[PDB]
Amino acid sequence: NKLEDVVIDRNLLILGKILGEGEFGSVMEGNLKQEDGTSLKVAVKTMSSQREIEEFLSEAACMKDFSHPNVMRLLGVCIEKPMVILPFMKYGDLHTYLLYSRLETGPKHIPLQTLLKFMVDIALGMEYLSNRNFLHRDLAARNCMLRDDMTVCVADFGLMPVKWIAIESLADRVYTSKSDVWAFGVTMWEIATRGMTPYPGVQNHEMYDYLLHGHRLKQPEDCLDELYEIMYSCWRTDPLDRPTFSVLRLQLEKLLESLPD
Ligand SMILES: N#Cc1cccc(-n2cc(-c3n[nH]c4cc(Cl)c(N[C@@H]5CCNC5)cc34)cn2)c1
Repeated sequence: NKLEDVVIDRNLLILGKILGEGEFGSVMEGNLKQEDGTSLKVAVKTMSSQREIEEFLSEAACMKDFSHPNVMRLLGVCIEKPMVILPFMKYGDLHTYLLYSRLETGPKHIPLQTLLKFMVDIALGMEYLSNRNFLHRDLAARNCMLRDDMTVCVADFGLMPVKWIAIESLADRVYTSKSDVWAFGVTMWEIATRGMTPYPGVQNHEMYDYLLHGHRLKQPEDCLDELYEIMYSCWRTDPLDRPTFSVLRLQLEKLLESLPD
């Protein structure tokens, strides 16, 4: 109905350079002019009936009413394939941030307190979205962004990463919150391994069988048994046995409490 406020005129937007090309869309830098007269740096992510366009912009309306420190906000949508206008993060994605942390010019040895704080951030975000019954469908360290206060916020939620998908989705083609829990365990594995590609030595087409024989992601070298238990709880065969994002968040929070400053 009156939810046309999600639509923003193209005249208020000024596109720039390509910061990254995918296959389902591209991400460009841009400036957004506002009612205040000031302009902000924004990322514009590009992308057949009038019933699916409505669903895209309505779901977009829900995302526009979301407001959580660890969840990205939806600034708007232009219609010139559609274009999704979100805030701009100078520090970039956590995956590249960790891989850079392993290099000398980048960050220093990121301690387990900072890694765990990242995981707690993503846990609070995904839990916030779970309480509102919103599904991410694409959760990875590449899709988690770092903010100006060095906090991680979830992104790319709404409407291959096979190694991030759960068995029930690989087989029954059903996607629930527990599949997002699986993706959260894989993301924790990434943050602990600081950017290692999941399931080394196993190609993308062998995933299901590999998981159908009970083989999950192995424990990293420096990882702790508590962290690997938290990850392993997410990769269980039956979603009912998997923990919820609230329980996971509290677990990681207490584990971070027990560590020296
Ligand atoms: N050179 C370079 C360089 C340097 C610093 C930062 C960036 N940079 C920022 C963004 C970005 N700002 N706000 C976003 C919102 C979403 Cl939703 C997404 N989604 C992505 C699609 C899949 N992976 C995430 C990205 C952004 C993307 N690049 C580039």
